[PDB]
Order: sequence, then C-alpha cells, then structure tokens
Amino acid sequence: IKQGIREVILCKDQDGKIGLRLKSIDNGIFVQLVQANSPASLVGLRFGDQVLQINGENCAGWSSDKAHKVLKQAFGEKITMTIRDRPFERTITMHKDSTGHVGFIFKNGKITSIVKDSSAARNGLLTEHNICEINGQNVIGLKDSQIADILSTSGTVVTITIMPAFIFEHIIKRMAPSIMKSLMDHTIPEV
Ligand SMILES: COc1cccc2[nH]ccc12
Repeated sequence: IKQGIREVILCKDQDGKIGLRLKSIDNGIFVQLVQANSPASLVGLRFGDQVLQINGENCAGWSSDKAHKVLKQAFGEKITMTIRDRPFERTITMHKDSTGHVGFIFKNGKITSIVKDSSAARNGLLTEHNICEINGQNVIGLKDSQIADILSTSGTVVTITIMPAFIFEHIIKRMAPSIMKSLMDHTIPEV
C-alpha cells in the first residue's frame, strides 16, 4: 500500500472493454473486480483501489451504475483515472518457521485464529480479516487449498494483504462467486 494518489491512462480493448467493475462504498468508488488480460489489469488496477476521478470528473457520491455508465460513455482513445491505492487494506510481512509455517488458520480466505508464538503473532496479524493478496498476487475467490499452495510455494518471507471482513463483504456484495473465481485477475503482473 502506497500513501499515494496516482494517475493511470487506460485504453478500451477491441471489444470496447476496460475489464473493470466498480462499487460505491461510503460515498466513494472502489474496484470490485479487475478482469484478467484486460486494459485495467495491464495498467495495474487492483481490487480495493479507490477511483478518485475518471477523466478529471470527481467520483464522489456516484452510484455504481453511474460509474459503469460513465466508463461506457467515454471515448476509448484515452481514459484517465485518479487512483488512491487500496485504502481499506494493509500489508503484513511474515517469516516462515523451520517447518514452513507463518502461524494462522483461515477459512474461506478469512483469517480466524492466530497461532501462539508464530511470526503471524509477532507481526500483529488480525482475525476477521479477508486475505486479498499474497506477495502482490490477488488470491480473492481461489479455494482455500490453492491459497495454502501459494503459501507453500512462496519463499520463507511472506507478504499478505488483508481487509476487514465487514468491508470486504460489502465490496463483493452482488458479485456472483464464480465470477470471482473465474474472472478476477490472479496473475503476477508483467514487465
Ligand atoms: C443498460 O442499462 C443499464 C445499465 C446499468 C444499470 C441499469 N439499470 C437499469 C438499466 C441499466
């Protein structure tokens, strides 16, 4: 999480798509889904990001429908967006022990207990928190086993990005779970 507003320049694909779904939260507009291999994913939009402006117009107070209409009605030559980076999330760095543990339990991507005297414990990992990213890779909508596998495969250092569940549950509301599994970009970013 950068403490930064940043500008992205985005460009509709052949199909007139940017690969984005937006959600109204607390009178802002937040990214609910970034589609794989999309304009939004290439410019590095992330689940949880706040859209401050689209083409220089302020997003405050907009409904989700308005935000999707706006994106649709724009000329797809160049859309500019002003982004605040994943403001509802935090990143925690942890170290695997010798037996390859960081020291929590999670169910449906939500952390539910911290294991006594673990790295997770020393680092102040909280429960009632949804896992959003692992080492910069979105894991939202993957099965628990697959999150476990990314944790195994990771080096001894592990970075986790988490969001209070009440906020997480509000963002993903009305988005059908299979879309999250299928469409939400789960790739390492490209260079
Ligand atoms: C294509 O028209 C729409 C787009 C988005 C939201 C909508 N609600 C009622 C119609 C409608």
